[PDB]
This record gives sequence, structure tokens and C-alpha cells, in this order.
Amino acid sequence: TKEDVKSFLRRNALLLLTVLAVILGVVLGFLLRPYPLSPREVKYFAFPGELLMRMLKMLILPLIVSSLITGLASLDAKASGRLGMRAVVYYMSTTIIAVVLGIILVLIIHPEVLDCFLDLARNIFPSNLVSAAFRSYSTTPVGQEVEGMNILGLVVFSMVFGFALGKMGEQGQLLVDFFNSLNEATMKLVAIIMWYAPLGILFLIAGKIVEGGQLGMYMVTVIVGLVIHGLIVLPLIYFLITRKNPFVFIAGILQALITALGTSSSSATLPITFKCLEENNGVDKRITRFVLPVGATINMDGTALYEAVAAIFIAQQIITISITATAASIGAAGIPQAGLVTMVIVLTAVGLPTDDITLIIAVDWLLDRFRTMVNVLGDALGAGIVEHLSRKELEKQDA
Ligand SMILES: COc1ccc([C@@H]2C(C#N)=C(N)OC3=C2C(=O)C[C@@H](c2cccc4ccccc24)C3)cc1
Ligand SMILES: N[C@@H](CC(=O)O)C(=O)O
Ligand code: NA
Repeated sequence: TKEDVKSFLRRNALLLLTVLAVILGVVLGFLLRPYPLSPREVKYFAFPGELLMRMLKMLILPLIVSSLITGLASLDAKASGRLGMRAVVYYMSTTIIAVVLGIILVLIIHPEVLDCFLDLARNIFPSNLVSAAFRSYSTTPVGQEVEGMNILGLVVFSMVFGFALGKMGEQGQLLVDFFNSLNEATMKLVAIIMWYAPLGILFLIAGKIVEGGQLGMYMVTVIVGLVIHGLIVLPLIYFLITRKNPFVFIAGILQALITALGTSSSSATLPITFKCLEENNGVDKRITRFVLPVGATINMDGTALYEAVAAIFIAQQIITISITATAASIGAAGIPQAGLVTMVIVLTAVGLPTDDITLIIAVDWLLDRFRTMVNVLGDALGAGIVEHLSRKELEKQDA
């Protein structure tokens, strides 16, 4: 019994270091909290956590583009459509199951919007690809193009480009071979970036915990709702569909959930979720390159629940809330504080004052660290479900 735990410590070396990083980060952050805090000085303190974020952001661009180009090229017309339909149906249901779970819990325990739709439409079709790799569109930072990255515009273009090569046969093969080499090469860089994660995660959360009262019971509604949907609803869905153990599946992606908690960005933790599914859970690359990049921005289960709870909490009808909370879920990017920005849209539709968001902002960060964990988990189990379901398509692609 105790001799068997030594084989666990030798193997899970990096997984236990990121756990210890959280345990130490919560300690050090609370230890350095009574000291005279400063914006400039907190920025200096949280710098080892800042370098990890830069390393992971560096890899999101060559991952998104290479994954979707090879991923769609490697599949037939009806195959990618069937693969897509299995993913979309899953994405639509899980975000609807989350908002229904969110609305019921907030009802039981009660504690420029056109421009937004236009900007998103403008972002699905970028005017410049070199630009899209570091800028997004936000109508009104110079002009209407905000510094970021159009993750959605790249996902949409790379998809049609991957389809085009998968339609031009052997002429397309060269570029597919080129984009395949690049996908693996960056997946070798995420191996290097993985040994820095325990040091980074420690400082990312220690710095964040160095920063009327009714919000405590609002924070409870969200956190409880995330556990019911995350550790009870989603594992049940996987066990019902795949007929496989979900809590041993969650053990593989556990290294990525901790980094989602540390960074609070599902797009920035994508290179690690890719490594955790392809390696630890042994999910097919032909489907992880398909499910995960789209899952980063479109499937946001934890955000959808947070959009429903926070909208009804500031009321201190439901049909419009459930429709726009699922709408805000899809819209919002896998970036920190994204839910808070899309909350402006979910409050305008119902008729509540948008200035009421100011009450939430203070707590928001701590809920976002868990919101991302459920947003990531929904894609990991999503890929696990789609891989298992698309069994016949994958068997046809082999010889
Ligand atoms: C809100 O935006 C999205 C965009 C895509 C998707 C689906 C997805 C996932 N996950 C991925 N990786 O690829 C495809 C999907 C389709 O359903 C459509 C699918 C598809 C089928 C057949 C031909 C295509 C040609 C070009 C692009 C997609 C094509 C590809 C879902 C939501
Ligand atoms: N932080 C979340 C997005 C949000 O703010 O809801 C994510 O990246 O999954
Ligand atoms: Na989203």
C-alpha cells in the first residue's frame, strides 16, 4: 500500500510539481499580501508567471493553423462534416445543460450590442492574414483594430484552407506534409515549456491573490455550479456515451487543468491540453487537431453557467437569458476576463443596467480560474467522446 506510492511519486514528478506550485503559490501569495503592495512591484513579483504566459502565447499561433490545416486535409468531405456534426451537437448540448444548471441554482439560492455581433462577423472573415495573427477587430490601440490575435478568424480560414488541400489531392500533399512537420515541431516545444509550468503557475496565482458582502453567496452559486457540471454532469455524459472511466480520463488532462487555473486562458493552455490528450489519454491526433482548436473559443461550458448566474444575481425573461448566455458563451474568447466583457451583451438583452457589472469585477478573477477549468474539461472530454464516436471514419483513413 505505502510501497506502491513510491512508484506514483517517481512517475507523476511533473504532475505533482504543478500541484505543489498551487499549494506553495496560495501560501506565498497570502504570506506576501500584508506587505505594502504596488502595481509596478506586483508586476515585478508575478514576472516568472508572466514569462510562462508569453511562452504559451508564442505556441498558440503555429498550433491553431497547423492543427486545423492537417486535421481537415486528412479527412473526407462527408467525414469532416460527420466529425463536425458530432462536435457541434456536443458543444450545443453541454452549453445548454450548463445554463439550465446555472439558472436553476441561482433561482433556488438567490444572492453598441449590434456592434458586437458585427465585429464578430468581421472577425470570422479577416481582411489581412498577417494582421489576424496579432490583431482582432473592435469598432470605436490605433483605429478599429485592437492588439490581440484573431483566434476565430485563423480557425475559420485554416479550416477552409485545410479542406481545399484535402480537395486538390497530391498537389496539396506537399503543404499538408509541411504543416504536419510544423505541428509536431511546436508540440516538441510544448515539452520544453512544460518543465517551466510548475515555477510559472506558482507566481501566476501568488501574484493574483495579492490584490457589498452579498458577493460571497454569489461566488458560492458559481463555484458549486461548476463542480456539479464539471465533476458530475460532464463525466456522466462521457461514461454514458464512451462506456469508459471519466475520472481516469480527467487524470491525464489534470496537468492542463492546473495550468488553466493558473493562466485563466483556455486558448493559452491549448498546447498543454493537446499534449495531455495525445500523450496521457492517447486520443487520436486526427481528431484532437479537429476538436480542441474550435473547442477553445466556441465551447465554453463554465462561462455559459457564469453568464446565467451573474445576470440573474445582479437582478437583486429566463428564455432570453438562456438564449443570450449560450450566445455569450460562443462569442467570448478563451482569454482572461472575457466573460465580464460578454456580460454587457447578456444584460442588454434582458433589460438590466450594464453598469451593475462593477459589483462582480472584484470577485470575477477567482471564478475565471475555475470557469476556464470547466471550459477546458468540456473540450478534453469532448475530444474523448468524438474520437470514440468517429471510430468508423478513422478506421477508413488507415490504409
Ligand atoms: C462556429 O464555427 C465552427 C466551425 C467549425 C466547427 C466544426 C469543427 C469542430 N469542432 C471543426 N474542426 O471542423 C469543422 C466543423 C464543422 O462542423 C464543419 C466542417 C466542414 C465540413 C465539410 C466541409 C468544410 C469545409 C470548410 C470548412 C469546414 C467544413 C469542419 C464547429 C463550429
Ligand atoms: N477565462 C475563460 C474565458 C472567460 O473569461 O469566460 C477561458 O479562457 O476559458
Ligand atoms: Na467562448
